[PDB]
Amino acid sequence: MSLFPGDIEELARRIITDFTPLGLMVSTAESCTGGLIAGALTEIAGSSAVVDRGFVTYTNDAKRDMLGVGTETLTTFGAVSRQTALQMAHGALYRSRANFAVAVTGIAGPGGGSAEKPVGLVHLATKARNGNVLHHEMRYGDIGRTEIRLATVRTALEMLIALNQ
Amino acid sequence: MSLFPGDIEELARRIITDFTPLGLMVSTAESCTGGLIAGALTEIAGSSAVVDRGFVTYTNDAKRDMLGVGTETLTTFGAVSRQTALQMAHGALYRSRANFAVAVTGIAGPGGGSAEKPVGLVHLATKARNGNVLHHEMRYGDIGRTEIRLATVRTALEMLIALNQAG
Ligand SMILES: [Cl-]
Ligand SMILES: [Cl-]
Repeated sequence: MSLFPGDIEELARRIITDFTPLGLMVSTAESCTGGLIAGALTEIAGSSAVVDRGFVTYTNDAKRDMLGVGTETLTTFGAVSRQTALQMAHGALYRSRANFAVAVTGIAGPGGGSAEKPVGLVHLATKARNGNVLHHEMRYGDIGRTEIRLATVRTALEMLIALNQ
Repeated sequence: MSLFPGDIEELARRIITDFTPLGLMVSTAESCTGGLIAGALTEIAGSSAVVDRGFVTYTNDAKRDMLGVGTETLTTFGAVSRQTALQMAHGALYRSRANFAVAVTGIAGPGGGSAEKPVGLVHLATKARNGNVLHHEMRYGDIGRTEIRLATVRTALEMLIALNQAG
């Protein structure tokens, strides 16, 4: 039984396989994927060596409380912004024992879209203790709630791999 | 598009459907399922009304920091125990705005099994603000890592429903 599609499962595999000999651990912070990024990473046998913790923070209160996202960041730029994603990744990294953190915030739909922030808009950020930061703004389109969530999982994993090189 | 087994999706849908008019929210604390319980609940449109937050406490450090599980519970009873499950549920509840928390700690395998704590052993606990707690020890068997994880998600969702019925 494999829950995730093969690209996601392979990317998760590569991360566990790569990170273990390097002694590297990961933390996740999720606000649209609902735990699926941690879920995908932990599908892999041996993932206990690598996965530290995950923060599932749909609510803006949870983003502030669990990850230290600023109240004014949220009120000025919204939950779904570059600024929020960066602060989420910073919080997930420093509030964990991980070497790398990836954070995502987006609109999976069907609800919650607008001209300015459409369904499928997702901001992703990854940060390393060495200081390296990567951010991408993705606009997946109105392609379905599960579809956007899985698209986001794949991008998050790709970013962890990239960060590591 | 489906991601989880139909019956798991049905259970998640029941929780979102029931809890919304009741104004109730849930938090999850996950070791062995790695976020799939929150994942399953948030497959449902409208789940944002109900799902407050989730803790994936894959390590013992995480159980301690995020949930306040005691070092004393962990070295005496183990990460996989009724006691750890109860403390996780309590921690997830009172470190959130939820009405109910569900916590799971188990051995998905393939590794880590022993006679006393075999692969497929999972402790689940749900707690409500009024103090009501439910706990189940499951022994799903050595049936595969994804299989045990999904079996755990199912039971976790069943228990949230039961805990609500009892309130
Ligand atoms: Cl493992
Ligand atoms: Cl929703």
